[PDB]
Amino acid sequence: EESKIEDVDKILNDILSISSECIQPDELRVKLLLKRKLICYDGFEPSGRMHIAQGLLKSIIVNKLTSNGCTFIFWIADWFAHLNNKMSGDLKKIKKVGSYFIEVWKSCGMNMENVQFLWASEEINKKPNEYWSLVLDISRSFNINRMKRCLKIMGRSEGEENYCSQILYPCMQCADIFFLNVDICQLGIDQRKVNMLAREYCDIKKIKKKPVILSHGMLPGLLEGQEKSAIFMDDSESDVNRKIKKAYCPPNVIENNPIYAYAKSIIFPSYNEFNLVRKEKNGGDKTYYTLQELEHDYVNGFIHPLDLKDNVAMYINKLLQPVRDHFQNNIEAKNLLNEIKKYKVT
Amino acid sequence: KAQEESKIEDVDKILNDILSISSECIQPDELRVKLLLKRKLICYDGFEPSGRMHIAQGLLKSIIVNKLTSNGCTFIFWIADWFAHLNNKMSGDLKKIKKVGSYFIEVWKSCGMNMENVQFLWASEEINKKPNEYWSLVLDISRSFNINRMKRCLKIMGRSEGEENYCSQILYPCMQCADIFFLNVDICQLGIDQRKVNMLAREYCDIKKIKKKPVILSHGMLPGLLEGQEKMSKSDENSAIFMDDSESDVNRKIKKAYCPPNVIENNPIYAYAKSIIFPSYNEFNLVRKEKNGGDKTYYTLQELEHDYVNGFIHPLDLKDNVAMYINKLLQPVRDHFQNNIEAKNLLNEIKKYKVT
Ligand SMILES: Nc1ncnc2c1c(OC(F)F)nn2[C@@H]1O[C@H](COS(=O)(=O)NC(=O)[C@@H](N)Cc2ccc(O)cc2)[C@@H](O)[C@H]1O
Ligand SMILES: Nc1ncnc2c1c(OC(F)F)nn2[C@@H]1O[C@H](COS(=O)(=O)NC(=O)[C@@H](N)Cc2ccc(O)cc2)[C@@H](O)[C@H]1O
Ligand SMILES: [Cl-]
Ligand SMILES: [Cl-]
Ligand SMILES: [Mg+2]
Ligand SMILES: [Mg+2]
Repeated sequence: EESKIEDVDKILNDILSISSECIQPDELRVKLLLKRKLICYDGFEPSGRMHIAQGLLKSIIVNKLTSNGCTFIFWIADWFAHLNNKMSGDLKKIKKVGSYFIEVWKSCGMNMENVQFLWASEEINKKPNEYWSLVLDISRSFNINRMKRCLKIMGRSEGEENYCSQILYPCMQCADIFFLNVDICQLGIDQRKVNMLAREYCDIKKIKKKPVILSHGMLPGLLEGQEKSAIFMDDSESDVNRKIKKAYCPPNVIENNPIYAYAKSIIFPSYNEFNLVRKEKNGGDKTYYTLQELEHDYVNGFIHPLDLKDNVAMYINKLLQPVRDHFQNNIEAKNLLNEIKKYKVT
Repeated sequence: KAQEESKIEDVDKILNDILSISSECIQPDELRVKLLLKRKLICYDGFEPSGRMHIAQGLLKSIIVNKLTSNGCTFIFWIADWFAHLNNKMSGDLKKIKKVGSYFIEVWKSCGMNMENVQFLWASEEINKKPNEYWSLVLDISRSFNINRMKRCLKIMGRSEGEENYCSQILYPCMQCADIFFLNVDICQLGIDQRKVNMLAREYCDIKKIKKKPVILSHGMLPGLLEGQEKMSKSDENSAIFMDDSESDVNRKIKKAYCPPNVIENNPIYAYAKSIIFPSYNEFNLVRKEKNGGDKTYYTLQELEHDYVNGFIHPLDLKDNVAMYINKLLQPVRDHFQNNIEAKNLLNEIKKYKVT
């Protein structure tokens, strides 16, 4: 039993280090000690070009989970994007974007057996009685104001026009968790309200198989007053360099620093190091083997923001290269990327 | 002319008697245009299976359906089983709800309706046959209206703002609104308490620039037996005559019913004579002992209204005749549930449920 318990403890510690919040790691240990494959999932509204957090950052946690034997589902939330007034509600364009998402994921670390690309409308229509019965029962269990606390999962707020779709959307997202038999909800922190709703629903219905909530931190925006104007998976080297140099990067400050966050959350996990290239008069080249020294050097002003930007832009361009090469060589992926670049984001 | 004059003449007489069994028709101009089609018009009413059926949903409904089906319409009975589940009927138990729905169909099949142009559709069954079409409608309707506009439809569920409002009370009117388009309904023929969601569907047509808008042909609410009961309902105790009540129960309920002398306002006994008995028989034959003035036949409603308001018809005489005619109209239903052994046990089974 020793070797069986040793690895699970170090698995949990590596998971909790790359995850911002885990609702009860004690339950996660119970599921990690199961003689089966766990079901993890994340969901995505095909609303346009893919954010760097949904591709490069996503591959880091996904490969950590799948390499231990877990299955990770990519929930292509096409009906949710239509419900959330994305892509002018055109479901035809949404499915085009969804196909572009699969091509990006397959070229940035998710061309794997333990990854599944599931379309929301396709899977719901296969078992509609089961899915919609879930949605109905969930709506019967919570009041309006409790459901309006989940408005953040759509990028909305209670200060604007609150449409009935904003009540229906979280009922369906809560239903997906049971419909997909999810063990671990691996979504961003901005999704935790509806994730806490599914656990609350289990207590109401006396369901003992409660999903574990494993939230990953939100990558801040490139500009100043931003916490969630961004790097896209299709940006060329010229675009990444232009966006990084104009980005917000306050000296000695780590919070809401999108440049440091890219180095801490994407670059460092992907390389197990951070090679900072500088001129000698600015401190010279230095190889960082721990985030503790990187944080210390930036807070104390050892790393100037200009030097951090140039290295972050260089690393991001290295990580985006297999994506660029897939879209420049796979002609069917190129035409798919060229077509979705013609859409108005709503 | 020849055929043009005769054709336009029968359309206006079909329009005139349809509006007679109607409390409010949202745009009669639209209804006359609908009748100008050689195809059958699709009308529908929906029912939550939530226990015993009372006469407003059985006797009163058969009169309206017979008038529509004999005038070139097809009528759909929409068994709203999932809606009853969504509204916490029969303790939400979907198995009990489906048995009540089967009991409803047994009553309607023995109410004396022309079954050739009548269909019974289960919501859950039809939705699951075309779930992509149906739920796409629900989703698009939810995108079109805000929560405050949707909460104006709470009365279609018998709900109020003063109580805790669950999300089911937002999804319910979105689904009922979608039913109208899912069934390709030309005429929403429901009670007037349903008009808010019927107005929502017409507003949805204007949002989506849909030119085929449904006609709202609402019927009045049959009042309850006691004074002040504006609507007969099983949620209001002692207010209803049920389709399974015996002659003794009907007589006993009507004798204690509210029937103020010389006034028809808020008079439920007079309402049963007007909305149920008179349209069924096309006359009201008031039977009386010679001690009390002998029999008298009323061929129009005003003749009946005039004799009652001025005191020529005593309340007891009106109550005795209303009880007798209702007992006669319920007789084919009683015959079915006493001769059809399978229907009798079905009635016995649903009466063992607890109403919620
Ligand atoms: N800057 C950032 N940093 C770190 N993580 C980030 C972002 C970011 O930026 C953004 F604003 F564009 N998204 N995410 C994360 O990526 C994923 C998809 O995002 S989404 O398209 O918006 N879908 C939704 O929100 C969900 N309602 C869709 C959904 C629907 C049904 C389900 O059963 C499950 C999910 C979710 O996990 C998000 O948390
Ligand atoms: N006393 C009375 N006099 C005259 N008409 C009366 C009543 C009465 O009494 C009551 F309180 F018990 N109901 N009705 C009328 O009968 C019908 C069913 O009634 S219900 O079971 O409550 N279904 C609902 O309310 C609807 N949400 C169900 C529904 C769901 C989806 C649809 O696509 C369409 C409909 C509707 O037409 C009602 O208006
Ligand atoms: Cl199913
Ligand atoms: Cl379909
Ligand atoms: Mg795969
Ligand atoms: Mg038939």
